[PDB]
Amino acid sequence: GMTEYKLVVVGAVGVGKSALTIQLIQNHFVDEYDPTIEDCYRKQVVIDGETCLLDILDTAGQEEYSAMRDQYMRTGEGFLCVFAINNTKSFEDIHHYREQIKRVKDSEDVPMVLVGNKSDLPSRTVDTKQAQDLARSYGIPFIETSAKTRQGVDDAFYTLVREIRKH
Ligand SMILES: Nc1nc2c(ncn2[C@@H]2O[C@H](COP(=O)(O)OP(=O)(O)O)[C@@H](O)[C@H]2O)c(=O)[nH]1
Ligand SMILES: C[C@]1(c2nc(-c3ccc(N)cc3)no2)CCCc2sc(N)c(C#N)c21
Ligand SMILES: *SCc1nc2ccccc2[nH]1
Ligand SMILES: [Mg+2]
Repeated sequence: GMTEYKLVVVGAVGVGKSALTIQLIQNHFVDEYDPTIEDCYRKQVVIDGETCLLDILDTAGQEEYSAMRDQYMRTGEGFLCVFAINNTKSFEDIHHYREQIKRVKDSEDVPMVLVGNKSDLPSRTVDTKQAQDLARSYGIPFIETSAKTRQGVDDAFYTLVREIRKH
């Protein structure tokens, strides 16, 4: 029976969650993609010699702490916590996203990967060392990515699948 992996891509609006997901599924960089549209994607892949189905939720829209929104995010098995390396607030917001995940999953060891997106941009404001240290404190991997060039994209999602398998 082919295993399905439910991944949820989270992070501040504009960090590149939609661009990262479309790059993984369709292998192209979409410049303009409505910031309010939330959608699901599927991709069958082989990871470490095992065929599996990725079911990815590309989150969007306003902040909502309803019983229903909490139960929907509770269905996620692994979370890609994305920030943009050229926006310090998106990086500081990561503390909030992790605490919300920890709260709804009622667990301190939820499969998760920290992702620094837009590594193609020269206007960096978040130091790789600062991100690596935050990831160490949480005990999770840190993958730098660029949805524009495809740097680290397969690596970000496949790393999250491996975190779920071990868990
Ligand atoms: N240079 C660069 N721009 C990116 C990258 N990823 C996303 N963008 C741009 O950042 C903006 C927001 O991307 P989007 O995927 O809509 O972000 P979301 O709100 O997190 O889904 C768009 O103009 C994208 O083209 C990246 O890795 N590099
Ligand atoms: C999706 C997510 C979340 N989104 C936000 C957020 C913050 C600010 C803005 N502007 C937009 C969204 N903070 O956490 C993370 C995963 C776990 C849960 S549980 C739940 N009810 C969530 C919601 N909403 C969440
Ligand atoms: S829209 C189908 C769907 N719902 C999800 C929740 C969490 C992770 C992936 C998902 N896909
Ligand atoms: Mg989006």
